Amino acid sequence: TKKVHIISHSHWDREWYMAYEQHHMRLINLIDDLLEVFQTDPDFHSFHLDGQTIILDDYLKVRPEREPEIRQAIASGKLRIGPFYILQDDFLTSSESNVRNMLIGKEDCDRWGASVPLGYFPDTFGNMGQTPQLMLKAGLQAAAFGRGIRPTGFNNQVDTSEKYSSQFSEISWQGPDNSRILGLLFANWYSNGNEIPTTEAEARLFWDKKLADAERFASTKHLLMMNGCDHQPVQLDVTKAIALANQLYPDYEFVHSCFEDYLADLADDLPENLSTVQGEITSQETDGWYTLANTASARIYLKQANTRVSRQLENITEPLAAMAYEVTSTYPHDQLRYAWKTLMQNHPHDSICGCSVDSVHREMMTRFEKAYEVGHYLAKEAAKQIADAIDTRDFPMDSQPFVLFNTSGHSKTSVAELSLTWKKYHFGQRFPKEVYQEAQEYLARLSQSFQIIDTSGQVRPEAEILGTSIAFDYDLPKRSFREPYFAIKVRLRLPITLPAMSWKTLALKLGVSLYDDSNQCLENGFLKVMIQTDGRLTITDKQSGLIYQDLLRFEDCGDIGNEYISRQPNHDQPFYADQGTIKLNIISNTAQVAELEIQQTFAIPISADKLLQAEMEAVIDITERQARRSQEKAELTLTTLIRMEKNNPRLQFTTRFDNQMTNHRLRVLFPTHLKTDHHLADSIFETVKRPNHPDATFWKNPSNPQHQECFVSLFDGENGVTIGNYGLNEYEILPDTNTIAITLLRSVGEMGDWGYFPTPEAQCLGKHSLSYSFESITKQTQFASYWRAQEGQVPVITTQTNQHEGTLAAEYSYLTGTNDQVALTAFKRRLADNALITRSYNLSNDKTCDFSLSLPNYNAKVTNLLEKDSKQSTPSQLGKAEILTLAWKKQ
Amino acid sequence: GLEVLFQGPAMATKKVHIISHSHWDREWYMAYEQHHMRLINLIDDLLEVFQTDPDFHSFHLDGQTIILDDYLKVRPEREPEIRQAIASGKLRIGPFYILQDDFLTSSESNVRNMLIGKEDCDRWGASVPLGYFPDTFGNMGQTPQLMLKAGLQAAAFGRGIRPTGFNNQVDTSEKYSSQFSEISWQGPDNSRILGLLFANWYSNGNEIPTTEAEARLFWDKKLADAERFASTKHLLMMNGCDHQPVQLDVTKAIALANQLYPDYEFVHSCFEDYLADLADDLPENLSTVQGEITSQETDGWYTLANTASARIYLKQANTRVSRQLENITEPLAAMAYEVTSTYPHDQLRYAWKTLMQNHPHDSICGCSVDSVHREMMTRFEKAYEVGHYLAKEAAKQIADAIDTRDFPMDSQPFVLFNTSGHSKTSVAELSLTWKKYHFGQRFPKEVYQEAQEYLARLSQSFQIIDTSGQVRPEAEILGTSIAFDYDLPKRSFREPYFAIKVRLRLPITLPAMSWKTLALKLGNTVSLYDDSNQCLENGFLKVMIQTDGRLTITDKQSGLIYQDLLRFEDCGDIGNEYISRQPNHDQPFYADQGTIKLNIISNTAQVAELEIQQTFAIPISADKLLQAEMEAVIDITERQARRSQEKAELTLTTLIRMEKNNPRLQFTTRFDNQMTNHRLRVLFPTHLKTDHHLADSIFETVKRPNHPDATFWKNPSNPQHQECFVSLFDGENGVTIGNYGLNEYEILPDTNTIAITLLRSVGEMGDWGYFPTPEAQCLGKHSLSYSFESITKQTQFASYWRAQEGQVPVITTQTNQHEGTLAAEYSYLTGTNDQVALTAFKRRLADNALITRSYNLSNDKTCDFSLSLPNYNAKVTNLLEKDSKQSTPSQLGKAEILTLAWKKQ
Ligand SMILES: [Zn+2]
Ligand SMILES: [Zn+2]
Repeated sequence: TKKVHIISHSHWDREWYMAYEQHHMRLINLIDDLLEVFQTDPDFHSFHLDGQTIILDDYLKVRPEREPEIRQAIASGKLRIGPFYILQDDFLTSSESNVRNMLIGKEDCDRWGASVPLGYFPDTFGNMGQTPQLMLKAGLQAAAFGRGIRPTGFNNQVDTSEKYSSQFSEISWQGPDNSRILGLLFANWYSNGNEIPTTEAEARLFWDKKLADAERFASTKHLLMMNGCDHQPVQLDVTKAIALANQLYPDYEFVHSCFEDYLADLADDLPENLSTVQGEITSQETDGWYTLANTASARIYLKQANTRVSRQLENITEPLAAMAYEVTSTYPHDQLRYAWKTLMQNHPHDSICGCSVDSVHREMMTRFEKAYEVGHYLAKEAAKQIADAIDTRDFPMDSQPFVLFNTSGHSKTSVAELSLTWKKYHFGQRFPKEVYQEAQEYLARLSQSFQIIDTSGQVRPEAEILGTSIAFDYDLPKRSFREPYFAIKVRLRLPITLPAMSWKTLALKLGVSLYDDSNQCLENGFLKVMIQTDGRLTITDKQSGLIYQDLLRFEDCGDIGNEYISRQPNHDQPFYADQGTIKLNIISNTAQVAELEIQQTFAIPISADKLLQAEMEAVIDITERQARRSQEKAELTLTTLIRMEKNNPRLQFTTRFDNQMTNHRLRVLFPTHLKTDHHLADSIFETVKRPNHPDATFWKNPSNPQHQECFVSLFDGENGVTIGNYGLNEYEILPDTNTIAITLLRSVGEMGDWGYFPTPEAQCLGKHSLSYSFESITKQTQFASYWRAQEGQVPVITTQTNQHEGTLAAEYSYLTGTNDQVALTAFKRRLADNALITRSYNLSNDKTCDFSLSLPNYNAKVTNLLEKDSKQSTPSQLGKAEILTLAWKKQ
Repeated sequence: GLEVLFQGPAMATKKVHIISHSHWDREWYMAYEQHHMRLINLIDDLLEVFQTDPDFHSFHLDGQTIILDDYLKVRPEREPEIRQAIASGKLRIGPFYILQDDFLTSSESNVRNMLIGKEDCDRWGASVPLGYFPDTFGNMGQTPQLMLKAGLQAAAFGRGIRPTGFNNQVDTSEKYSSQFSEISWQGPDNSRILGLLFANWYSNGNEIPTTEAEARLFWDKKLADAERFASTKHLLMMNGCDHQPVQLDVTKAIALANQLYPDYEFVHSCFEDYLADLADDLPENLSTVQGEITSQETDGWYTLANTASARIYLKQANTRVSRQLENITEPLAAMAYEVTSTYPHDQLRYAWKTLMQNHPHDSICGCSVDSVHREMMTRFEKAYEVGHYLAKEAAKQIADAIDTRDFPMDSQPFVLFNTSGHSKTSVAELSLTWKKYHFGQRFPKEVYQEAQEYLARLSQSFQIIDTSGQVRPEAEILGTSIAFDYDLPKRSFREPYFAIKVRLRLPITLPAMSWKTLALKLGNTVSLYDDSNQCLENGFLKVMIQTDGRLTITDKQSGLIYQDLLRFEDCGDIGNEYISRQPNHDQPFYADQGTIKLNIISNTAQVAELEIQQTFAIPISADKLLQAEMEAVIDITERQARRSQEKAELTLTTLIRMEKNNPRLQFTTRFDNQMTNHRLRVLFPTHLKTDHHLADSIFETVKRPNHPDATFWKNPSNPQHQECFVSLFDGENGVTIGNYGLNEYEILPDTNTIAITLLRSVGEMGDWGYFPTPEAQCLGKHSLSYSFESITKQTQFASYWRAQEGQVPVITTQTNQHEGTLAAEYSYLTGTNDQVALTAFKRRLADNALITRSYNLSNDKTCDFSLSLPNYNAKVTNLLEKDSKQSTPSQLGKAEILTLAWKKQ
């Protein structure tokens, strides 16, 4: 005797094959229909709103007058909401974003008065390894998902060579930290109970199939029927359907249910023989063609923009505002929430994955700009608040003080690129022309040289003055009208080391190079970098002695696929930039920094052939496509700026070009020839270990694209390579040579999936600039290479202030006790009480480590990810893959 | 004390009304969010001062209710506090939603601003009885009528009137001079309102000192400045400025002022109180200003009229969304209500609020930074999508209720709608779905093959029939194809299919606000263009394409001949987003002097499409000096920059479309702009003998001189604003040029040439600093649409509504064979008049009455008003849709705007 739980739902992709507003208007219809059916049908139990609270906001933005009816429907349990804000892509949103989704989701649920105790990942294109820890520490003990695993027959014997097979639709999901949750697999998809018939003959055919399908995998008598699908209207006659089903099947108890009741029933009946699945679930034991992993390189410009806003909020704005609270006794919670919600409107999977129509991705760019602007405003305000409260009296009156901040979790060594204001010539009531000329005359008369001093008056000899100029600028005072002026600007380079979460005040006053042109060699204490005749690099590690030849190869291939899936044409042969025309240009060359440009011009097919258009129009599966690249070629010019800094082991690259070719992919390759069968990728709160070969038992796709956050690394036990990136979230390991391949551009012409949706802007025509890095590592520098790749995305922050008394010291470290193996991801304050919150995680899944983090004259208390206090004592060590959130209060 | 037993004369006092405010441009020299965060600071400071200073009376929130929404979007928890501040009168709000540019927003948009503003004010429970135009770059001539019929009797404005003292003889030739800062503003319909001029700007009372020495200097100047122009003892001191923070110590400043000046009563005041005091003390008669205020009597350099051609792509987008909402979505939904008993009020409000977020003057004027205008494009898309969804739904609701049983089962019915206020004759360009091959559980490829085989085996021809089964022989089948498509049912899952699509043109005439049902089925002479002659000819016009690509057009009715029409002129522009400046000694480049080629696109008896293509070399940019002049904030009039020596080829392609029974010749000019700091115009030399011209303006065809005022004007150019058209008419014959979002024109008076601006490319914002705006160069592809019609006395007014309604295509939708309550052919209104424009056809929120709005296309003559909706009775309402007690007129007064509510009989 089975219990058949019918859960009515709609999987509501916020924006996808139509612009947001087209989906939005149909969402109004859905909720209108729900509110009406709650009135006309007393037996309609509930409706699951797809796990995302944003739906409620979207509805009320159009029908604000319906707020009381919405609140009532939630209060009665007829609308089952959240527990998330949006339904993300796990891998393409930042580690912090994965938590903020839950923080905002919970805030919304608390406001409405109800939640659903189920992490909801119905459609997610691969599931992060840390889902179990992320759920447990967000007050959730279960997650439901539809992708990444294929249920083996609940029928078959043990064997168990298949790591990602499951007997049942219920699993014990274990993460790298040993956290365990219930994994509820939609084994028959989230549409298995869609459109239940209300007439006998049709109902019989439907239920005989559906019951058998669910029983094939159920570990209990509780069968889950998901009554909904993508943008599915509510089934208005579902009560009639359920009543019929009960009449037709005396041995089955059909009930209109909800996820909370379903989990309750499961809890009572779950057996002890659930399959365990360990870590990330990314379709490892499939044919590899439909992982949709190539969303990582769809519209890379979106991922770059996301990275910029994420770093702004997490690593600049929040840390500065957290510290500024000392001065102001306030922290901008409302403005930050507004910025975070704006950013996360770009985090629904179809949005960030770049797998929607053109209109959707144009709208996303605007959202990125808005969230950035808010974060940028708040960061500048916080930095000023601190600087204006620093005791800057040690600097002479004929100097211009400025404060430099490292807002990251470890020591930051860099050559900071600065533009400081030396003098302001205000417009007043004069003609701007007169004021401009006065500034010109000051510079014409200037005979002294600009210098950088510390509080002791000591000159920093390593600073390099690059030039002076006049530039219009303005100030916006808090208590008076705008103030326009011409500024005398001083452009300079400043080598500096700043400890974690620290500031240093300096001031501007009046008072053998790295590159060898005869050798075409960039050299510092760490690396010797030989630019080859073909533009590729030979890099020698000066500590280990290891030599890497033919690094930095640019590779252009055909792509006849879509926004989800890359497909190289049959017989595709790459075009290599190094086989074209090579030119070298020195941009700068001092003892502190060298910048070299390597330029290649090579001919590539301008497009795909005409067959592609026919194959897309006919909705031909990507694996069957016969289209090739065009015969006609055009010259593509790549320019890569290589930046070496004196005391920096990390070599920085920026590759720029104007893309005027369609249906192709550009990658940069780093062949390592390292002896190892695995690699390490920056994933959501974990450095996840992955095989270099996909599983040859199941895998058919000639490629194995994988997701990364800030870096990917190969390491043989003593030596290795770490490649960092900025918003370049797709990599591949080429196992024959252990080459790291980073995707810089992927251009396609259609969305893909269920139909033909032309997306010409997915071709990514126009200018691009991609940044990435190389570091050669040893056992001793491995973990530092990982936080450098993460924290290297965040520049030294500067702000100017005058000479004044102050309550703050001119240099200060807000925290101490850094560990190479311990990443810092959050430094913020708590909404409830303004307590300082930190979040750290173990960069290893294999080893515990010391946890030394300390904020001077604060005590730490352990919280969960939602920043609610736990009973756990503060550890002195981190477990494998542990994510530790701490609230800090004055001693 | 001693004055009581030895009394002297009772002395008069002045009353100094200090109104604290902030003029809050929503977005401008920074992105919206940068201004938005500072707005949070302003309101935060305000709420704090209300709690700490009992003497702080009120703050004027810049006449725009959007500010409240913007604040609460960030601090939704402050709603109770905001409500209490409004209820107590400490925050003075609206009466508008936003502060628009008048001329660059649609006629209806100018009303919707007031409708939404009033709605917001009603929700909050307070308003301010003052139309608010503090900074508007030109004030529309209908402001007095628009205010009165939205229940407002006063408007405040800052630009375009020169107040003279009470010490000098008024000069009667100065139409835009005033004696005082208070005027009677009289509109073309004879409506009068109180005009409140910011004679000393809206910043005259900014940052009032709180220390005696400085306060003396301040007030000695400010009092004299205000008294100079005040008609009463009541002096207006505006305590604020652009993005000005609240003056937290204004109470102290007012207290000090009261101590220092015994003869002056300083009070922390508000506009409502100021207007009440004026009602008591205003003289019975004030200087009259008649009509539009556009800075006619100035040097013409700082009118900011060239905002009309800044980022023309914005104006085109705005026109598209405005037509979508006003003339497609609203009319369809209004009619669909008869079938469904529901109308999408909430969704329409959302669409309108979204669109009007692009209507603040700095937004729509194109005079902000690059980030702002990128954000605006997203808002236009959003508003359009909402309107487009609702129109499609409404058309389907109507079609599904039509009795389509007269059509045979082997045919595909479709309904054609004219959603405009007059008869619509056009050649509809259609793509109909003949058959659908659903995916089901098959591989799409197999379904695709089945559709292909169907088309391959097709032996019959497609035809269009009516309800009597009669074939329409004028219809032209252009082709058939297979296209992926999908349906989104109300009650089930998406339905993908391959559709057999039939592409065709259908000449059709549809009465005003009407539909007609036809069907597609299968069944069994002299072209308009003569290539030997290079001549397009119908019954109205003979159009000879000259060897140089300009046109010679002969009006076949009147015999008049116009040579050398359609000249494309490229000039330099070394100005900014506000002001166009041609360099010293600039010589135009003409496309007709380049390489000319001609291409026949289509040519039948019903339609001919010709492309004239010119390639001509123009300077790629301004010279190197312009950058230095921008960087040093050199005034545009003093700039010495010229165009670059280096040139590149610019290719223009203009598609000319002539239709058989259409007097209006349609033009679409396209090109890829890759040159900076230039202006492209199209010229129509008329040589018509007339000293005035007529432009489509806000609910009026405004009359303007062809020469600017030489007593004052120094600018060599005289750019003017237009909505849908501009016209020259000599009393018997004329020319009407229509446009689609090309809102800047100029009349060149020596030849009476109508010049339409197609592109203006500049590299900085302008105004108070150097704000580089590379995207204001408008690089990339452009497509501009406009029209020519030759008119007589008998066709003048029809040429005007054709230019307006010709922006709106015939609407179509398909439906199957079914019973229905609606007739297959129906006219929803009758009693059209060439002289009466229809601008609104919508429903009212309160009771779903059908609202119509019409206006008189003449400022000079009355006309009959015949509008009738069968099955309905009308009563007169104001612009805000509030019933009046006025009887329905049978005539329209000069420039009258008439709003009616219709209810079933
Ligand atoms: Zn989805
Ligand atoms: Zn303004």
